[PDB]
Amino acid sequence: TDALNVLLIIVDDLRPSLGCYGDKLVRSPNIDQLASHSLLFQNAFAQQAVAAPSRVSFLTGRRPDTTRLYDFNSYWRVHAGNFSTIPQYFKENGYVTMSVGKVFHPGISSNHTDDSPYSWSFPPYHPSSEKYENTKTCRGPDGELHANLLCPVDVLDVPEGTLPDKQSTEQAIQLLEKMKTSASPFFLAVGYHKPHIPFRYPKEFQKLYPLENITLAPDPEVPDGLPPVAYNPWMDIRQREDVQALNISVPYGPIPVDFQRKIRQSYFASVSYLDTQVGRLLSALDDLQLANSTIIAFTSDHGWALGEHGEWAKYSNFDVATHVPLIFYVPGRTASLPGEKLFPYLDPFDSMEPGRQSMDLVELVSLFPTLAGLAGLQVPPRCPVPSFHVELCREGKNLLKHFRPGNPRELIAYSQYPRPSDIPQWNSDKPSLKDIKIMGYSIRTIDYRYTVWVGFNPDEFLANFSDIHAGELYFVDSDPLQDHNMYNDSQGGDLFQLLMP
Ligand SMILES: *[C@@H]1O[C@H](CO[C@@H]2O[C@@H](C)[C@@H](O)[C@@H](O)[C@@H]2O)[C@@H](O[C@@H]2O[C@H](CO)[C@@H](O)[C@H](O)[C@H]2NC(C)=O)[C@H](O)[C@H]1NC(C)=O
Ligand SMILES: *[C@@H]1O[C@H](CO[C@@H]2O[C@@H](C)[C@@H](O)[C@@H](O)[C@@H]2O)[C@@H](O[C@@H]2O[C@H](CO)[C@@H](O)[C@H](O)[C@H]2NC(C)=O)[C@H](O)[C@H]1NC(C)=O
Ligand SMILES: *[C@@H]1O[C@H](CO)[C@@H](O[C@@H]2O[C@H](CO)[C@@H](O)[C@H](O)[C@H]2NC(C)=O)[C@H](O)[C@H]1NC(C)=O
Ligand SMILES: *[C@@H]1O[C@H](CO)[C@@H](O[C@@H]2O[C@H](CO)[C@@H](O)[C@H](O)[C@H]2NC(C)=O)[C@H](O)[C@H]1NC(C)=O
Ligand SMILES: *[C@@H]1O[C@H](CO)[C@@H](O[C@@H]2O[C@H](CO)[C@@H](O)[C@H](O)[C@H]2NC(C)=O)[C@H](O)[C@H]1NC(C)=O
Ligand SMILES: *[C@@H]1O[C@H](CO)[C@@H](O)[C@H](O)[C@H]1NC(C)=O
Ligand SMILES: *[C@@H]1O[C@H](CO)[C@@H](O)[C@H](O)[C@H]1NC(C)=O
Ligand SMILES: [Ca+2]
Repeated sequence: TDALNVLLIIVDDLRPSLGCYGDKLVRSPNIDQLASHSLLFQNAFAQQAVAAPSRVSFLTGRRPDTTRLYDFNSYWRVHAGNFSTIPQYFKENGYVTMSVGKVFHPGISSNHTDDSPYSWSFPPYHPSSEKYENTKTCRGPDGELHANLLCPVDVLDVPEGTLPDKQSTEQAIQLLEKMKTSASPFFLAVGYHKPHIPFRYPKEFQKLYPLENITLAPDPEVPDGLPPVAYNPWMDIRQREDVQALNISVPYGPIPVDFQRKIRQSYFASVSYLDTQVGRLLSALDDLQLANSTIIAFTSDHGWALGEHGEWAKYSNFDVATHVPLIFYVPGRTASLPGEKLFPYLDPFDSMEPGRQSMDLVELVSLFPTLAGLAGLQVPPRCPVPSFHVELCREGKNLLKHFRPGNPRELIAYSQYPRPSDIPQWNSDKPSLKDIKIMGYSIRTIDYRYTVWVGFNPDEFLANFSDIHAGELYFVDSDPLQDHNMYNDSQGGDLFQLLMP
């Protein structure tokens, strides 16, 4: 009798544009193969659609209003409370905990040390080639180097001749080989960068998605019923040279159709590129015969809009920005134990069945208790309200029962996002704490998304639910794309019904 290892794979800005989530265009065979042996959650949502608030949230198992981290300019242990993290908890329980790539968000939000010395057994590994993503590293048709958003590259014509996710993969495999020697179990966090911008990927993956067979988003127009407060102006992508040359109007655009299809091409290519890296990682796991002793959790920190509602990037409460993939492989539980190989590398350039599936509405803040339980450790207790004074507790439910009384909150996935004003402006994507004046709280059920943009006081961290600036109500059955806001024609009977037993 032993304890199970954990391989946690986190992808930056990955929406569920994957074969195992019903996307019949994107080629993600290795992830689909992971899913075929796993439990796939169809309705998983991040608590805030931006890197640091989301990552600090689900790494401490607390919600953004407990971490009080809505930007990326505060360290929770000083700002809110000495909240313990997932890897810290495993390390305290005899695990060797290791971080590769972007797990914590770098900078102050992790105290510049990836939350050292609490979380990791040794200083995390960050791939060196990441620092060239936003340099003049994209060779154009006329032979010059540019800092382009769409950046298909020959690996032999970039600095250091590699890419950050290839480095992360290589280093993760080596650590797995080392741990096969150790007597202790491992908790390995691998944080992949793509499809986060820029779209710098091996140019061969671009051939998988010819532009002729690329369509726009189903709802590329900005909906009439979308209140301006809920619109994000996607300012970060406007700084890239190729984007800047199009002279796209601020803040509503639109992006020229041809470039919209090119963005989707490069995003899909980056996903397939990501998929091969995951393939290499999982295939190495198989060769080392760790498949029968290692939990694999695969998810993302938030989504990314590709023209839906005239939006791009995250910084939103729409499903496209909050809906994330979430897959759990549990040896001998989600699939039969394996010289059998479960994750052989699959080549997307070669032209499966859905594994277990769950439609329950779940939240990234439930990641902490789930992994702790699945690994055989003690599940931290539920948090009180507030829990600033508590170091180890969880505000989300454990999903372990789901692998074989109706509280209304078990029917909800919560999301939120701040705004500095009602009209989209320069900092509406990523407002700093002092500049936050509105907080958009969103409720997502199997039936609808209900959002209210309410007055917010950043000095007291106080929401005023009597100062509603605007509201949104989208119905899954009739309006899955969320194009027809029904909040003005509503009275609140949907919330009442949810409360009534
Ligand atoms: C913040 O907490 C860390 C670690 O918290 C540990 O885990 C919690 C679940 C709870 O059981 C705590 O009592 C545990 O200590 C603190 O780090 C410890 O600090 C003490 C002395 O300060 C030291 O002797 C221990 O070795 C440290 N352990 C670890 C794992 O780092 C830290 O001090 C706390 N910081 C503040 C400001 O309270
Ligand atoms: C919390 O909000 C209430 C209500 O907000 C008011 O109504 C909104 C629709 C919008 O018009 C806001 O600008 C309004 O303030 C606040 O209640 C108001 O309080 C002020 C000062 O005490 C008073 O002059 C107003 O008459 C009140 N309005 C109502 C409708 O009661 C309340 O002050 C807010 N609380 C905090 C802590 O900011
Ligand atoms: C976050 O890290 C910084 C630096 O690593 C800590 O600030 C100082 O760090 C040095 C270590 O080089 C210590 O000797 C000092 O005592 C630290 N100063 C203070 C005021 O603590 C900082 O403390 C860390 N934050 C937390 C919450 O532990
Ligand atoms: C929902 O109703 C609100 C108010 O009932 C609308 O907001 C108003 O818009 C008019 C312009 O048509 C402004 O003059 C008012 O000042 C606004 N009201 C407030 C309180 O600011 C809103 O446009 C409606 N939305 C939809 C989709 O019908
Ligand atoms: C997982 O499977 C591998 C091979 O599929 C098992 O490898 C054995 O490991 C034990 C000690 O861990 C060795 O004594 C054996 O020689 C290995 N090979 C075989 C064929 O048994 C491994 O034990 C399995 N892990 C668990 C927890 O059962
Ligand atoms: C688009 O897909 C169809 C279906 O396989 C294929 O025949 C066609 O060649 C594709 N488009 C291009 C430009 O190759
Ligand atoms: C961008 O467009 C505006 C009006 O649409 C025009 O005035 C301006 O000169 C354009 N800039 C460039 C660099 O073409
Ligand atoms: Ca992100």
